[PDB]
Amino acid sequence: TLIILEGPDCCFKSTVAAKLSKELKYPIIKGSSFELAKSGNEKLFEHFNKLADEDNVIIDRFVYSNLVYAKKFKDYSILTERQLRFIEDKIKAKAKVVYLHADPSVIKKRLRVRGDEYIEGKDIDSILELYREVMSNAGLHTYSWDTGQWSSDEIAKDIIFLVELEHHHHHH
Amino acid sequence: TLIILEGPDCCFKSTVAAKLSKELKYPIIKGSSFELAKSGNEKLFEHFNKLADEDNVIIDRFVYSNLVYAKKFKDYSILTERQLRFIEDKIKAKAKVVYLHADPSVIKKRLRVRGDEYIEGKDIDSILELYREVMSNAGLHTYSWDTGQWSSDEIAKDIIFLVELEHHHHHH
Repeated sequence: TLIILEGPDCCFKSTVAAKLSKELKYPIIKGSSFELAKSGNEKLFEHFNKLADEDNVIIDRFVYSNLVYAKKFKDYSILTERQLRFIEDKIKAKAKVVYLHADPSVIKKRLRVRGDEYIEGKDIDSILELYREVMSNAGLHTYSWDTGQWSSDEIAKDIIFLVELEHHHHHH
Repeated sequence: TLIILEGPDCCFKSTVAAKLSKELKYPIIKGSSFELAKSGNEKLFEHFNKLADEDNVIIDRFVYSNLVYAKKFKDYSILTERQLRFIEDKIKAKAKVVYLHADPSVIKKRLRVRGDEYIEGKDIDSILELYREVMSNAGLHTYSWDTGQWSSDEIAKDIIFLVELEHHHHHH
């Protein structure tokens, strides 16, 4: 199974990743490539394509993340709808898209707790509004957990159970 | 005296500001305006112009900061060279431009210590390379402190001494 993790900062994405790795015994890879997302759309698509072949691993931020942070940074490539559906097709059978989020208020609170200085104050709202926009236009099925209601542990357990239950799952 | 603080995160800018305020009895104002830096160049210029009138205060990030973060975020206005020199002219006599920075390696280390997930890994290099680029093209005189060599306390003392010494300072 190719577990994909998406969502904004301060949602324990890295923690949940660690737990899933230790448990499911899957390596961890960071999809998002600020460097490559600048160079060009081609080398960017190639990149995500290489990852689309891997399996039995966890990807911390994939195409969906790029389809979000691209609408924020200058000189930042984005995948075309055709390129997306292409990648989703190659992973449709081995993919578990995970979206970890939290309320805007909660995220700013965690951000303040961490000590940010550039902390906009509303840009988060947009990021969140943007994420659920991208997830809504996904070709694959998506799973989301509110990191404000469930702990990093309870979440990893849910996913762990699904993954091990895939043997009975037929993607059609 | 108008104290203007510029530089990247993780350089104790907010801490140096707190001390300067407690001592010099100057209120603190955050220059940068994400909201207004998006709206438009006009309302943005009107913003800094309004701040260029205040005195005996500390501004956490001002025009120089905008002249940096603008080359990074989409839909982000920037001040024109004429608009900058205009503002620098209005403050040339009452301004102390402070630049707090640190080595790229040190900043990433502090970033890691804080727990960032979007932490590029080289974008900082650009930000720093960009800042010293802007500071170099400044109309006012600038003062910079390496937050990697001097403590937040020693820095605030240096500035505090300068400010109180302005009575003897003639800007020409």
